[PDB]
Amino acid sequence: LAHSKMVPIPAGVFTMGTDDPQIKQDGEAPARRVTIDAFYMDAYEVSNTEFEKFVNSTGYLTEAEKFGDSFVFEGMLAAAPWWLPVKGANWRHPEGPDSTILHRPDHPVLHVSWNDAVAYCTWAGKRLPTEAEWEYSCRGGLHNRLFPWGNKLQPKGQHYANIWQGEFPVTNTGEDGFQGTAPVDAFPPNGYGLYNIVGNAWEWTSDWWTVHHSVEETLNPKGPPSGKDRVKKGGSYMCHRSYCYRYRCAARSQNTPDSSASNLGFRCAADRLP
Ligand SMILES: *[C@@H]1O[C@H](CO)[C@@H](O[C@@H]2O[C@H](CO)[C@@H](O)[C@H](O)[C@H]2NC(C)=O)[C@H](O)[C@H]1NC(C)=O
Ligand SMILES: [Ca+2]
Ligand SMILES: [Ca+2]
Repeated sequence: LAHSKMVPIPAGVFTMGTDDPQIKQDGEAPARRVTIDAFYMDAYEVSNTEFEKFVNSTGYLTEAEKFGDSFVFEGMLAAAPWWLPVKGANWRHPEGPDSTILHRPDHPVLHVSWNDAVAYCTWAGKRLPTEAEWEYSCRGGLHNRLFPWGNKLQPKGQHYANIWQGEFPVTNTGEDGFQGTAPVDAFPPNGYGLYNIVGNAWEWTSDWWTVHHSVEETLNPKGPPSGKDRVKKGGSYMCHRSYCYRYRCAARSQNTPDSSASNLGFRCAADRLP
């Protein structure tokens, strides 16, 4: 296993957002041309094993552990009725105090806040990616496609990401092989070498959230200078076309930086190799 390995994301210009927004309220539009300097991106979401190395080294107590609760999806035992604040849910206990990560060491770490993610990435000699870096990386060298791999959800009849199949939120058929999370190295990589950049766990980025974007061309944009929520990208194992079509690279959502949930993790980026 090399679950902290990074890949080189090449310098380029790309179209961020879309002029065919699917969730207009989220500021998916307008499409805008963005230039990104070469940098490195983690191939994988940060796993439980990798986060444990951080905690072993630093003693870091996550925000969920200090608050004493975190959000858990009802189906696997609030923003929606299916999100419950569960006492004692945290990265080591993803569904509550009598769940464990011992059988899922290579799954993405969950119940990590934006602050927890920044602590980890900086400890590792890295940083969070910006939303633009994240989206560029997600798109994997393709232009104006829905998904990292193109426009078909199941190219060649194959599952390419861990999302929901069935009737959400009542029945997840596990058709794609995973009801909850999958190992961080599951499913094919995209054109840049990245795994589970859509689906599996949501991923924090460094940007403050806004829905107001200009069509002006930008270089290495960092998002707005202020805000209340940070941007998360990529969707999770919970997403479905019928409710929550958020497993597209252009999709975007937010949470307060001290938030945590059982479908939200992260990966790191770096200017140079650590
Ligand atoms: C985090 O630290 C724990 C505690 O030291 C590690 O677990 C121990 O590892 C030693 C050395 O391999 C084993 O002999 C013990 O059986 C383990 N003890 C316990 C309490 O589990 C753990 O391996 C470290 N985690 C990572 C990812 O490096
Ligand atoms: Ca699934
Ligand atoms: Ca993901």
